[PDB]
Amino acid sequence: PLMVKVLDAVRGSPAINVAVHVFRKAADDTWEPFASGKTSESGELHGLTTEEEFVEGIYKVEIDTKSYWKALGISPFHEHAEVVFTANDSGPRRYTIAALLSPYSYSTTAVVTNP
Amino acid sequence: PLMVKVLDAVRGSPAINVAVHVFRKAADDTWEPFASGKTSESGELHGLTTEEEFVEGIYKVEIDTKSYWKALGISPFHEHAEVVFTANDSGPRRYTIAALLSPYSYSTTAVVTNP
Amino acid sequence: PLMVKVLDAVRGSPAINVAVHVFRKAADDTWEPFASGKTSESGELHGLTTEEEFVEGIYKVEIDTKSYWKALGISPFHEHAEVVFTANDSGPRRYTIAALLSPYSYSTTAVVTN
Amino acid sequence: PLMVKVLDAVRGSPAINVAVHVFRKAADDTWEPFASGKTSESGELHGLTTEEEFVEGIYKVEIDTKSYWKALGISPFHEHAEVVFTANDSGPRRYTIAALLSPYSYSTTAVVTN
Ligand SMILES: COc1cccc(OC)c1/C=C/c1cc(Br)c(N)c(Br)c1
Ligand SMILES: COc1cccc(OC)c1/C=C/c1cc(Br)c(N)c(Br)c1
Repeated sequence: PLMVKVLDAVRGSPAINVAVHVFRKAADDTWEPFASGKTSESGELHGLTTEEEFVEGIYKVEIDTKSYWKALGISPFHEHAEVVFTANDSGPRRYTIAALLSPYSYSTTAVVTNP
Repeated sequence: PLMVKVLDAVRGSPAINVAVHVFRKAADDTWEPFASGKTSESGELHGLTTEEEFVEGIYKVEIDTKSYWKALGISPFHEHAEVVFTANDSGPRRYTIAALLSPYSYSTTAVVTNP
Repeated sequence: PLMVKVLDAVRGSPAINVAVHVFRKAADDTWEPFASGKTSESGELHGLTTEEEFVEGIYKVEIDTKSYWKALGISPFHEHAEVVFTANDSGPRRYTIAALLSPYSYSTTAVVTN
Repeated sequence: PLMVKVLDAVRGSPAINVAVHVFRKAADDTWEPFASGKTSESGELHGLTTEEEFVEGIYKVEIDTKSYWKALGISPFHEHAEVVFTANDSGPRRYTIAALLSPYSYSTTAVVTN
C-alpha cells in the first residue's frame, strides 16, 4: 500500500541505495517512526508496511537525498526530501511516492489508486 | 528498447490514453515517422519498436499533452511535449522516457539502461 | 540573503498569498521559528531576514500548499512542501528557494548566487 | 511580451549563455525564425520581441541544452529542450517561459500575467 520510487536526473537512472524513513504523526503530535528501507537497483522500495498497519494518519516520507549524493561523492543542497500527506482518510488506498533528484533540486509526485 | 511513462500531477494518477508519436531524423534532415501509440491504464506505452528497428539516430518523442488535457475538458498551455535525443550511438540501450504533466507545466526525464 | 518564489503549474501564474514559515534548527535538534510571510502578487517573499541574522545552520522553509489549493477550491495531496538545507558561508551569498506547485506534485530548486 | 528564464539544477544557479531560438509556425506548417539570443548572467533573455510583432499564433522556444552541458564538461541526454505553445490574446499579456535543467531531465513552466 506504500511504495517509493526514486530517479536520478544527472545519471538518467534509478537512484539506488537511497535510504527512506517513514513517520506517522501521533496523538500527541510527535512524529513516530513507522517504517524504513532502502531503494533497490530499480530505485524502488516496497514492503514498507501492510494494509493492516497502514491506518489513517498524517505520514512523512523522508528521502535521504544528501546521503545519496555524498555516497556518490558529491555535495548537494538539500538535507533530505520530505513528503508529508494524509493517507487512508477515505478508506484504504495504495500510494506511490516518486521523486526525481538533482544536486540542487528535486521534484516529487504521488500516484494514488483505489484497489 | 523504447518505453514511455506519463503521469498526471493534477489527479495523482497515470495519464491514460495519451497519444505518443515517435520520429527519427532522416539523412535528408526531415523527421520521419517511426512509431506511435497510446498510454495504457498504467500510463505506459510499450511495444513501439524492436531492437532491430531501433537503430542509431536522433529521435523525437512527441507526447500529445494538449489532446490529453482537452479530452479531459481542460485548456492547457503547451501544444505537446517533445523529447529529442540521440539513441544507440554507443550500441543498443533501453530507454524509458517519462513525463509528469500539469496544465501549464511538464517535466521529463530519461532512464537509460544497458541490457 | 533569503528569498522564496512560488509558482502555480495549474493556472500558469505566481502562487499568491501562500503562507511560508522558515525555521532554524536549534542545538537540541528542534525547529525554531525564524521568519514568515505570505507571498506577494508576484509569488515572492522578500524581507525574511538580514545578513546579520542569517548565520550558517540548517533551515527549513515550509510552504503551506494545502491552504493554497483549498482556497482555489482544489483538493491537494500534500500537507505542505518542505525544503530543508544548510546555509554555508563558503558558498554564494544569496539563496533563493523556488517551488512550482501542482495539486499532487511539486518541484523545488535553489538558486545560490553572489 | 515574451521572456525566457533558465536555471541549472546541478549547480544551483542561473543557466548563463544558453542559446535560445524562437520560431513562429507559418501557414504552410513550417517553423520560421522569430527571435533569438543567449541567456544573461541571471539566466534571462529579454528583448526578444515587441507587442506589435508578437501576434497570436503557435510559437516554439528551443533551448540549446546540449551545448550548455557540453561547455560545462557534462554529458547530457537531450539534443535541446523544446517548448511549443499558442499565444492567445484573451489571456494575460506577458509570457514567461521558464526551464530548470539537469543532464538527463528538464522541467518547464509558463507564467502568464497581466
Ligand atoms: C511512479 O513514477 C514512476 C514509476 C515507474 C517508472 C517511472 O519512470 C520510469 C516513474 C516516473 C516518476 C516520475 C517522478 C517525477 Br517527480 C517526475 N518528475 C517524473 Br518526469 C517521473
Ligand atoms: C519564472 O520563473 C522564475 C523567475 C524568477 C526566479 C525563479 O526562481 C528563482 C523562477 C523559477 C522558475 C522555475 C521554473 C521551473 Br520549470 C521549476 N521547476 C522551478 Br522549482 C522554478
